[PDB]
Amino acid sequence: MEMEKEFEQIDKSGSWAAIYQDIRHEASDFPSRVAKLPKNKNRNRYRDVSPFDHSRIKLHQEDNDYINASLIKMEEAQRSYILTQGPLPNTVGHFWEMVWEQKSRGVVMLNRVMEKGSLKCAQYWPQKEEKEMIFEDTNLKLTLISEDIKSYYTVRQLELENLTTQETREILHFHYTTWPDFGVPESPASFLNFLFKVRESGSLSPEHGPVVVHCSAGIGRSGTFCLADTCLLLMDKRKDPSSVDIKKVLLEMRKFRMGLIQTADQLRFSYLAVIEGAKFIMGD
Ligand SMILES: CO[C@H]1CN(CCO)S(=O)(=O)c2ccccc21
Repeated sequence: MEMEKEFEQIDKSGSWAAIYQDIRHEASDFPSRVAKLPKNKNRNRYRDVSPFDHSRIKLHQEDNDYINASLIKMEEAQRSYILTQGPLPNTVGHFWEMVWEQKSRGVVMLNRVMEKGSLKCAQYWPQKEEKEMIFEDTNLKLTLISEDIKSYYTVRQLELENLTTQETREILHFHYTTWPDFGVPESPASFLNFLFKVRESGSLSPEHGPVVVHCSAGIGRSGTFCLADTCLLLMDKRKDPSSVDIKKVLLEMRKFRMGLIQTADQLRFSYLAVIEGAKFIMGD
């Protein structure tokens, strides 16, 4: 069923809450035993958001390999994503260790450091060229190279150095700065513009490690970004664009991380973004 007609049918019937609860009921439940070990309590931002054991990213160290991060792998679309929480004061070094070890080119940030008057993640990148950051626990150095501030997002060029080997890499930081403190954006135009800028950079392409995507918990806004990207790529690759079922794609993604799409409003916004984005994919 063409999703645009499914959309108008749910909107006229006002059944978004009902569709959303159906997804919550059918979603996968896998063990998260490593996340719940007492040694890992200060590595989790939220007690109720954990990576499944089967899909968690492992740090390359014998001490403690744990980070709150999941690998979402899609075969047909040919895309992989790492979804993670906003880093904590004691996990900023683990965060950059993961980017290094997984060979990521891009970091996608969908939150502000402060929202609703509370801290939603650590200040984990340098704000001035001449004031670099050193992460002594993981032996990494991070330098701000350049910053491009636009109305709806900022793009930063960062240099990450492995102090152990003196290898360096360029990391691109894509920061969506205008998601509202409450609800979802009224139009998906600025979110789709941002998605297309990440795509254009090479950050989502198979010659690199998976993109790292985060918000505060790494399930809500983060879920919306990967769901929209994958659905638009499937509409491109297939003979029948209309064959794409956004609810079935979301359930596939929830096999790899719990809780993706946190509200019925986030589900409606994801539909809007895919419907409006398809009017480019199909030749405009
Ligand atoms: C029917 O489900 C298919 C197609 N997908 C939905 C698009 O209609 S999927 O790409 O999310 C996917 C992912 C893993 C396994 C199977 C599937």
